[PDB]
Amino acid sequence: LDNGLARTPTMGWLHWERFMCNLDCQEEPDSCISEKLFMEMAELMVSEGWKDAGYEYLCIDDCWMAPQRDSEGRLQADPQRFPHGIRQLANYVHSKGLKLGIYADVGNKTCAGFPGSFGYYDIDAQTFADWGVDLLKFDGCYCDSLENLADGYKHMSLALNRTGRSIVYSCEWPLYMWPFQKPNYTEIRQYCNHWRNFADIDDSWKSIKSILDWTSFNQERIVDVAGPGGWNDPDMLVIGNFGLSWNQQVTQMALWAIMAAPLFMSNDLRHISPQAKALLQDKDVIAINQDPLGKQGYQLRQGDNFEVWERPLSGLAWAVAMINRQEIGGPRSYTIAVASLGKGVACNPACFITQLLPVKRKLGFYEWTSRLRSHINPTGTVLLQLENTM
Amino acid sequence: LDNGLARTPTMGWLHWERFMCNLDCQEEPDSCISEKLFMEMAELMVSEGWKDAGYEYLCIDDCWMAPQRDSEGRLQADPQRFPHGIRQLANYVHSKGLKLGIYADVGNKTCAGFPGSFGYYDIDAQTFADWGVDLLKFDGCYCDSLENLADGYKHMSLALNRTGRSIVYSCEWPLYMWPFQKPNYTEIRQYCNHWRNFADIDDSWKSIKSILDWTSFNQERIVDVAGPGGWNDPDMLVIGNFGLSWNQQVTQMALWAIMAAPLFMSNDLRHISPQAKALLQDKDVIAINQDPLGKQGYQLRQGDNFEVWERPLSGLAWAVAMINRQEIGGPRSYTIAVASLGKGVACNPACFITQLLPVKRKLGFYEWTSRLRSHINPTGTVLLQLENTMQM
Ligand SMILES: *[C@@H]1O[C@H](CO)[C@@H](O[C@@H]2O[C@H](CO)[C@@H](O[C@@H]3O[C@H](CO)[C@@H](O)[C@H](O[C@H]4O[C@H](CO)[C@@H](O)[C@H](O)[C@@H]4O)[C@@H]3O)[C@H](O)[C@H]2NC(C)=O)[C@H](O)[C@H]1NC(C)=O
Ligand SMILES: *[C@@H]1O[C@H](CO)[C@@H](O[C@@H]2O[C@H](CO)[C@@H](O[C@@H]3O[C@H](CO)[C@@H](O)[C@H](O[C@H]4O[C@H](CO)[C@@H](O)[C@H](O)[C@@H]4O)[C@@H]3O)[C@H](O)[C@H]2NC(C)=O)[C@H](O)[C@H]1NC(C)=O
Ligand SMILES: *[C@@H]1O[C@H](CO)[C@@H](O[C@@H]2O[C@H](CO)[C@@H](O)[C@H](O)[C@H]2NC(C)=O)[C@H](O)[C@H]1NC(C)=O
Ligand SMILES: *[C@@H]1O[C@H](CO)[C@@H](O)[C@H](O)[C@H]1NC(C)=O
Ligand SMILES: *[C@@H]1O[C@H](CO)[C@@H](O)[C@H](O)[C@H]1NC(C)=O
Ligand SMILES: OC[C@H]1N[C@H](CO)[C@@H](O)[C@H]1O
Ligand SMILES: OC[C@H]1N[C@H](CO)[C@@H](O)[C@H]1O
Repeated sequence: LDNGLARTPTMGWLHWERFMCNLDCQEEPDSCISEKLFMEMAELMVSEGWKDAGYEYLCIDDCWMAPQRDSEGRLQADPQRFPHGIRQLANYVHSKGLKLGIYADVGNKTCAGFPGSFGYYDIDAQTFADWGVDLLKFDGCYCDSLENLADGYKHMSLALNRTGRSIVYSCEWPLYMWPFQKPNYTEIRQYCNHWRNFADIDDSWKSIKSILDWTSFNQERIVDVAGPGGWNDPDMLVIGNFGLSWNQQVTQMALWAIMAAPLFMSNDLRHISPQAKALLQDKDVIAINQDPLGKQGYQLRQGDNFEVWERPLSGLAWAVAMINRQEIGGPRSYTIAVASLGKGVACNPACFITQLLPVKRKLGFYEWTSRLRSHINPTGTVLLQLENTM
Repeated sequence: LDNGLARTPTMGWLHWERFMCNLDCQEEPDSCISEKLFMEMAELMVSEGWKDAGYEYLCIDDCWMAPQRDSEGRLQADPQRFPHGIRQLANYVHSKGLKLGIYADVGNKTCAGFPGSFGYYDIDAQTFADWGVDLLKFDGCYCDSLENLADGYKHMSLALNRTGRSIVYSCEWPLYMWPFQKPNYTEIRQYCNHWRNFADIDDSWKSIKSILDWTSFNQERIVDVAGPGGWNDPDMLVIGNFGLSWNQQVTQMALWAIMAAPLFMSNDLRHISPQAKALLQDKDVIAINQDPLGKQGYQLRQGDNFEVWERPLSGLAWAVAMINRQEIGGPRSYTIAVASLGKGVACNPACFITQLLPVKRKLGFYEWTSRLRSHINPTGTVLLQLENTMQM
């Protein structure tokens, strides 16, 4: 989408994975989907260094709406859970130097059963712009035809443009097309700043593996369309929650950097460990994810329960990730000729290699003839940056 | 097995899950199966508080043997990896106040392909006894006949008895029966101090879920057989390795306590986080696992991606574990009538409830009519101890 936005992958916080559709504000006031929850996350994004690291978009997912539209046919936030309304929340978020994302659905209802946007695309876009919304996640539930799906996503894209406000447009179009016909990613990229490809993430290593394996399987089709203005979205970061070991969290951070994925945390910023916070705020890894060149990495090799991924970066540098997919035993040794990396150019005549994950360590100079040897933890990843000696 | 051993579940360290059959001592010296690895592990078991916590048996798994037996037809240790031999390793282990377990197979070869014990049961039992072996793990590979499996396990049991040395006998008999017929656990308990029931564990939450779900599903068959001298073995503890989140590690520790499982760590004691060490050395949870009553717990309840397990303890106390199996979202609320726990006995007329996992905190007095309210993390477990009391 050529709207001047998402020139690097969007970074921020989205409530869905950790908070879901919790409407019980009476019994769970601190975890229900409410204006107070978002104010708390905004305050912590400022005070705990998240904004400084690049996490800029504070996004509402499903279950913010009132059960029905108002007398004017416009969407409204829930009167009890969002008493001051979305425009007022957007004012607060902006006063912290942050941006607000909101959620809507192309069909007749949202996935949770709240008002859909079919029939109201222009009214809904103008409402969002009037509210000061900075990003829209547009879901695909309750949509009876592929044609309505396509028409709705394109129509909403254009209506957002017509409002005159800069609004990141996050689509789920491919995900809902895929079971029925193969998406045309050139078209989707014309209309979307990033697009969900695969099933929802959850708090599990199984989910991470299946997202990586799907991206791996379809990379011929999706890698080259990604670039400034339009990204593949493998769904939220779940670092900081409950289901991933430290090494599985490292694998997610490293591979979301390799994949030039949007970095949407879905966690509880009020209760997050120092390790998880340091990983999500890792400056070198975010710099890889945010590389201005914007070329999505890809899987180079797969075999012996090992995976090698690499990503070309700005100025003749490369990122390389090595995954140990064996879920038994100990740190397993992997060696690869450095001449096989970076299309044979990364380390010709030589390169300086810095390991970034799981710990930062300079490895030294590698000649074009060298072999790189590493020990990779089960379900973990070693992330390296290669700088050509020039 | 009525040999006076394993009156509580055996506690120790077993190399298989973390170290497997790594024979490459040139390229992988720190992880190959060698006498130095076990000597170092023994020293760390002493110095790092593992022995004090109850972990007593330092156990070798597969891939310690030489490719064939010696001229006297006796098993021999690998010359390169175990140059000083099993007796000196046992002397070292004993000199640290620990006990040494070793491995063998009922069939013609071990699962890794080293000499089997069929034909040498008495010779091998005497070899182990002469070496100072204190525990035997007896695998079931390369024995495709049920009669040979059964007779071999019974035979090795009697041969160990004949040596006159106290040797914990750890069997895999039930696991290897399953392809053909359902085990007779009364007979297995007759011959074994503990017995592997289900497929090998690995470093994953999937593996733990599958062990728990199989145990739950089959609990009618196996729970009542367990008791002093003979235990169900759901396989090794993998806390301290790479595949489990903190909450999944808590779930394994808690539920191995509920199940009266042998506690065999399989990790690298040289590289283990303070958290994992504190969990594996948790004195209250180990005390539950080692409860002298020795009655295995069971799944009480299941539903809405929740599980409730409980275990009866000595002196009218109970352990209660609540598992959240929903792998999305945040901590989920669970409430239960305190009268539904512990067969209605735990909190009659009252009980004092102490949370032990994920953190230790006293919850207070709950009368028989009370409700217990808890919040459980995704894939995590809340472990509670209920002490029967007449006090308020
Ligand atoms: C509605 O849709 C229209 C058409 O798709 C869209 O207009 C496009 O806007 C983008 C960005 O605002 C334009 O891209 C810019 O083109 C100008 C040409 O003068 C360049 O100078 C810009 O360069 C930027 O980036 C440079 C490095 O690449 C930097 O030097 C600097 O940061 C510049 O800002 C940039 O390439 C694009 O040309 C137009 N296209 C058309 C047909 O007008 C509009 O933004 C959409 N409106 C909304 C509200 O979404
Ligand atoms: C070879 O096999 C035989 C049996 O096949 C085995 O001897 C048996 O097991 C134990 C040996 O320790 C004996 O059990 C003891 O019996 C006396 C009877 O008065 C009891 O006082 C003992 O009780 C104490 O220890 C128990 C722990 O086991 C506690 O439950 C109790 O509270 C006491 O502390 C104990 O029950 C059993 O009688 C024999 N049975 C026979 C001989 O028929 C022998 O040990 C095996 N040898 C080797 C080397 O394994
Ligand atoms: C996928 O969609 C794109 C855009 O909708 C198609 O590309 C356009 O094709 C028309 C001719 O049909 C050209 O006039 C345009 O210049 C093309 N646009 C771009 C950006 O290349 C493309 O043909 C579609 N692919 C398939 C296989 O249907
Ligand atoms: C919404 O419902 C109406 C009537 O039931 C139907 O005509 C329309 O196609 C639906 N829209 C979508 C996107 O499914
Ligand atoms: C199981 O084995 C024991 C010991 O031989 C025997 O007493 C019992 O009858 C057996 N059970 C069945 C069902 O055969
Ligand atoms: O109802 C909201 C949910 N619907 C999407 C389906 O992919 C999820 O990401 C989340 O937004
Ligand atoms: O070869 C060694 C393996 N044999 C058993 C099969 O279940 C495993 O526990 C491990 O001991």
